[PDB]
Parts: sequence; C-alpha cells; structure tokens
Amino acid sequence: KIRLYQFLLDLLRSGDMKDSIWWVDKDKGTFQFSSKHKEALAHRWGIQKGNRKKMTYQKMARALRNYGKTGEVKKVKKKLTYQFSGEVLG
DNA sequence: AATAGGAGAAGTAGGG
DNA sequence: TCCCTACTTCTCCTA
Repeated sequence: KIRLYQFLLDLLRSGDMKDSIWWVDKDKGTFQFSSKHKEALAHRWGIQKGNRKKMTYQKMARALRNYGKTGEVKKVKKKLTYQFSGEVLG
C-alpha cells in the first residue's frame, strides 16, 4: 500500500491537484489545503486506498492528527495548514 | 450558521 | 492463535 503522507507529498511534487493543495514554503515543508476544493483531493485518497466508504476531509484530518506523535506531519496554527518534517522531505 | 479543529472508541487491511 | 501497523469510521465536543 501507500501511506497518507507519502500520498500528499507526491501530489505536491507532481503538481497534480494545484487547486486542492499547494506549498506555503517548500523549504519549511509547509503546505495548505483549499477550503472549497479539498474534498476533491479527499475523494481521490479514498478511491486510491479502496476504502469501503467515501473519504472526506474530516476523516483525512483525523488520520493526519495521528502523525503528531510520530512526527511525519504536524499541524500549524494557520487555517488548513500543515507541515512535513525535515526527514520526510529528504 | 459555517467552517475548522479535536479525539476516544471500535473497526478494517495487510503482514508477520 | 495473536499482535503490530496504518489508517478508517463513527460520534461527540469545541473554537
């Protein structure tokens, strides 16, 4: 399979869905979702995983919040903004 | 009212 | 026979 953070970084480094996700500072590993178009990106993540239900941003964020312990993805005080770690970027 | 944010509980998929 | 990993799903509260 493929992990959730690896899936978001690939979209960023392929320029796929520029309307749903984008860098805020490639150096700081900061990225942000689109308020009005994030669900389109959420739908893809669910289909690509073959999940039983339709993936939503709420369920995707619930999984992103787990990365706070390990450290692959940390939340930022900005709206819909997150940040990769220096390790994953490498 | 809208939107984002959070998380415990219990569950599935896949591998060992 | 069971557990680990990595989410997933549902529900409820909160800013």
